[PDB]
Amino acid sequence: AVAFRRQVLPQDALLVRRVVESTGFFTPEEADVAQELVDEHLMHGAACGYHFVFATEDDDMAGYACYGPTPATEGTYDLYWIAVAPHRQHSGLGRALLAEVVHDVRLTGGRLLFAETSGIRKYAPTRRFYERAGFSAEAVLKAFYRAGDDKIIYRLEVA
Amino acid sequence: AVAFRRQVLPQDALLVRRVVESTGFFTPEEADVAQELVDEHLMHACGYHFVFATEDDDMAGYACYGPTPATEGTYDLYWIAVAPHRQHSGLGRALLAEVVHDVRLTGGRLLFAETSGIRKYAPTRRFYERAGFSAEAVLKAFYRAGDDKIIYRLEVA
Repeated sequence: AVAFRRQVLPQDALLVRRVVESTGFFTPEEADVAQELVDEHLMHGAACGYHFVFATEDDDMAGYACYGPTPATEGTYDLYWIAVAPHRQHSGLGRALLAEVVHDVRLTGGRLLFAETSGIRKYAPTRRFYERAGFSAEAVLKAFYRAGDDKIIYRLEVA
Repeated sequence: AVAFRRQVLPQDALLVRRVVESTGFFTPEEADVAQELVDEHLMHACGYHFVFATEDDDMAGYACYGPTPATEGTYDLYWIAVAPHRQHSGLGRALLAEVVHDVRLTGGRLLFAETSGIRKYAPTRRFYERAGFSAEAVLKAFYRAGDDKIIYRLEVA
């Protein structure tokens, strides 16, 4: 039984870091960012503009999604990432976490949810995930991250 | 007698707001944001840089830009604003040239700029187009219903 929680607790910053570290898609610098967002929500609240949906089983965090409203826009949101622990990864939890983010974005009047990823081979699964969830590749910024590493911007119309 | 400066002084937060106010293009809250960025630089480092254009004791214009997080050599041009008495005199292009020079010197590769596709932003669009930027992406209805975001790309090296 997976439970979805939106309230950020003090235990979360480190639990998120461990989730992020278990996936292999986060360099230490990226895992630092992942944890910092949880801490800023603890040191401010909703004010930081970072929202979370944590998937838990017992006292363990199976995975989570991080998202927020896009600055200077009306009804546009960014999905920062969905991270699931390796042992809960072929469980449909990723799609469940995205469904919850979409529910939340719809409730606050959102029209769009954007996700950005890399165009390299390693990110092929992530792109499939987004495409299977109904996101459409709307923009490609060539060599955005580095030579040969393009940024692909995926769009999901929510309303 | 135009000079270029990059050290953020306490006095600049208000001068920048005034450059933004002088144009008559932005809301008082948009001017608030511009002033806030200058102030946030003074208190930090904060991820962005400035190039101020000045004629005598007055700020004629400025540019605000910074490195794109999580990229190697990608930069974002946040804002370039020139006062009405500096408009159409090439100060905007000159400020953009300074940003591009500073970005190239830090080993930068790309400079992106973003604007709206609404009627009011046509001059901004033309300015970037005239400067060598190419429209690489359009995210439809991005800022609000019917207001698309155009992402402009400038290869600097």
